[PDB]
Amino acid sequence: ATALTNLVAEPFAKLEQDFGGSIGVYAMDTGSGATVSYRAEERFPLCSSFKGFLAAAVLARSQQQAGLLDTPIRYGKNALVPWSPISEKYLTTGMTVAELSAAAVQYSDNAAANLLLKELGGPAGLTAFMRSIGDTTFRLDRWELELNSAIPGDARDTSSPRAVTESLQKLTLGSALAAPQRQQFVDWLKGNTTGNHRIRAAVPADWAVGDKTGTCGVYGTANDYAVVWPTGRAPIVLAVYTRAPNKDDKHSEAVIAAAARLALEGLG
Ligand SMILES: [Cl-]
Repeated sequence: ATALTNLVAEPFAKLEQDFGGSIGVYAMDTGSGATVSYRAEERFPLCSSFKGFLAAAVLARSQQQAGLLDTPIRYGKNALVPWSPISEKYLTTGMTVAELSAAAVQYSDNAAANLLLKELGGPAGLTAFMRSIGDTTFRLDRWELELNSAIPGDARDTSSPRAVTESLQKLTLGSALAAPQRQQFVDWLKGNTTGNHRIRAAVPADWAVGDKTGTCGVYGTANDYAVVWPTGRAPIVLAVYTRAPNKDDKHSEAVIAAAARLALEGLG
């Protein structure tokens, strides 16, 4: 007999009640193949969370462009937008593609992400990379900061929890990338600094976690995805996305962590 998904679902719905919006969750145990799925195929805005996949797409390009990663990008003030703490620091020198990638992933640097998007042929270039690995859901249409608008009903700049998790698995654990590039992606995710109150908060401290967050700043819209390695066990991949109907509904990191805990504990 199969899982009673109504029972697996119940506590996510209770969390939604107090939150005042929608929570989307997909979690996959790579050992057993067990999953937890709550609104997993609904669309949610990516916000900054596209930056993980951006870095993967950059790594993919580097496979065909030797020394791309150590190439300096030297930019002018037009590259700069708010929430770009690392790229702002290096305006007077420039940053290598690798540095930009790490900044986009680990500090969620906006300008760094726009610079790398330009390298890939814009939002459509990143979407094309995601199509190349079989992700038909992911869509990045706009740049920083407009991609964060998170307007209800807008499908631009969204994906699903399930597609995010599936794509993350392919890129971090599967062989979609060459092994050095795969390990570089994993290391960048592992060194994220912005995720300590989201999925990481649900995970025992001594288990390795790599994640990427997003916070649109409106419509209760915020998220995190991660790969989790429990010691001596097969890794877990999961995604937790929120949105809410009013512009002024607050996002909640606590809700994200609680949804992550519920997902992780429901596996098997
Ligand atoms: Cl400029």
